[PDB]
Amino acid sequence: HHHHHHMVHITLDRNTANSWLIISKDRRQVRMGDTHQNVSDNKERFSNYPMVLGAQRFSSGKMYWEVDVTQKEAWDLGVCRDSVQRKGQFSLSPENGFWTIWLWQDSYEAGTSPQTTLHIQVPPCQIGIFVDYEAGVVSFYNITDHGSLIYTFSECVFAGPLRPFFNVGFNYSGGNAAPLKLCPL
Ligand SMILES: NS(=O)(=O)c1ccccc1OC(F)F
Repeated sequence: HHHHHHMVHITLDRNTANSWLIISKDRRQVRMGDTHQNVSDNKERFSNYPMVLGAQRFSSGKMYWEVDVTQKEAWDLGVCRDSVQRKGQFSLSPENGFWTIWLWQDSYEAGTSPQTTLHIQVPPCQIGIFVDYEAGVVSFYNITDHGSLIYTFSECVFAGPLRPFFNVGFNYSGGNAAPLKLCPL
C-alpha cells in the first residue's frame, strides 16, 4: 500500500482505560496489569474488557497508524464511534459502532456480525490501520508481510466521530502479558 503519508501520531486516553490497564508515560504503550491499577471509576472506562481508546477524534480525511502486537496471543484493533457502549457485555460489530479485527485462539477474524475468517500466511508482528472517513473505508495491513492487505470494511456508516480502539486481551494463559505499542512514524 501507499497510505504511509497519512500517518497520524496516536496517544492513548487514560480516562477511557479499563482500571487494570497500565499505560506508559509517553501514552504510546498499554498492557494488562495483574490487579486493579488504583484509579477512580468514571463513565468513560470500559468495565468488562481490557479496552482503551486513542485521545484523537476523526470526523474527516484520511488517517494511518501502526500497532506492534509482537508475542501476543489475543487482541482486538481498529476504530470505533466516540459514543460506543462502555459498560457491560457487547459484541464488536459495525452495528455496535466498531470496525475491528482480532487474534483469538490461533485464528484471525474481522469483527463483522457474524465474524469473518481472515487468511493470513505470515502472522503479523505489526498491523497498519487506514481510515478514509469520506469514502467509508477501514483497512488493515500486515506490515511484517510487506504491507499485504488483511481486510477492508467498505460502505461503513460511521455515524459519528471515530476514535482509535485497542483491546490488549485477557491473560488467563500467562502467555498474553505483552503490550500493544504504537509504532513510530
Ligand atoms: N478477570 S478480572 O476480574 O481480572 C477483569 C478485569 C478487567 C475487566 C473484567 C474482568 O473480569 C470479568 F469482568 F471479565
